[PDB]
Amino acid sequence: HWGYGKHNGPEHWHKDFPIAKGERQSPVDIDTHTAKYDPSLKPLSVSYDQATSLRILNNGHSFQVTFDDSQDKAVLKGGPLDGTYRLLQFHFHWGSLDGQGSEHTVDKKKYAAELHLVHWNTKYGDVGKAVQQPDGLAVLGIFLKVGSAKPGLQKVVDVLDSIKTEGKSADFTNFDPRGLLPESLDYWTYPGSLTTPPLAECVTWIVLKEPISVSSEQVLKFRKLNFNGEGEPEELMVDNWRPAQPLKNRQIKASFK
Ligand SMILES: Cc1ccccc1-c1ccc(S(N)(=O)=O)cc1
Ligand SMILES: [Zn+2]
Repeated sequence: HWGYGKHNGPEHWHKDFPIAKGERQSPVDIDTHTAKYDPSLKPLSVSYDQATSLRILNNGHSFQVTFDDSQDKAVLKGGPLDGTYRLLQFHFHWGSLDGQGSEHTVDKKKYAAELHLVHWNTKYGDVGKAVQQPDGLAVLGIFLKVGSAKPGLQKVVDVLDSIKTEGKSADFTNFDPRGLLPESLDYWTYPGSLTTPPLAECVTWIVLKEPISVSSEQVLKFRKLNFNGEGEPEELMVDNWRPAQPLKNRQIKASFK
C-alpha cells in the first residue's frame, strides 16, 4: 500500500490517512531566525546507560533497532517534556544522493539523512495508547551530514547486508545508542506528528542543532537496502523521507541563543 514512490508516496497518503492534511503535521522547515529562544526550556536529559537493544529489522520503509521498553532503562526526560519517555526504537530516513534525505530542514537546507529516536510517555503505559494522545511520544531527531565516519554507527551498518529486503530481522543486542549522539544537546522543539502512517498528531519533536558526521561508505550501505521483499523486483530503499509540511499555527522554540 503506502510508500515513497510516484503512485503511493507522501502526496497520496491523505487518502488513507486524512490527518495528513492536519494542523500539526511533521516534518517542517525550521526557520532559524523565526524560532524563539525560550530561556524557560530545560536541558534535555538523555539516560541511555541501561539501554537493552533487541533486534534490527527491515520494515519495508526503513530499518529500525528495537529496544526493551518494559522498564525505565533508556529514557528521555526534561527539555520541553513533562514526565518520562521510554526509548522504543530508532530508525533513519535518507536520500539517493547526499543533498536530500532529511525530513526536517533548517533554513530550507536538507541533510543527507535524519535519525529518529522514538520514545513514548510512560503515563500511557504502552505505545499504542500513547499514539492516541497529544503528548504521547517524543522523537529526538538528529541530522546526518557526510564527512568523517561515526564510529558508533559502524555496528549498525555492518549488519545491514543481513536484512536487505522487507521482512528480514536479526539479533542486535548490546548496542549503545549513546554512540549516535552529537556533542551538544542544544535543540529546537515544536508539537507535531509521526512522519509515516498513521501520521498521528502525538509527538513532541526535539531536533538537535548539531548534526553528526557519517562517512560516504556508511551512507552507501543504507542505500543498498531494498524496499521490496525477497523475490520481488529490486527497488533500492532510498528517498524514504516525507517533505516539509505547513507550519500552520505553531511556534518552534529554541533551547539556545
Ligand atoms: C509509533 C508508531 C506506531 C505504529 C506505527 C508507526 C509508528 C511510528 C513511529 C515513529 C515515526 S517517526 N518517523 O515520526 O519517528 C513514525 C511512525
Ligand atoms: Zn522517522
